[PDB]
Amino acid sequence: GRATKSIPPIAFPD
Repeated sequence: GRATKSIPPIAFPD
């Protein structure tokens, strides 16, 4: 459930 708004937006199922 972790997503970065910083480029690149990487997302983790967390």
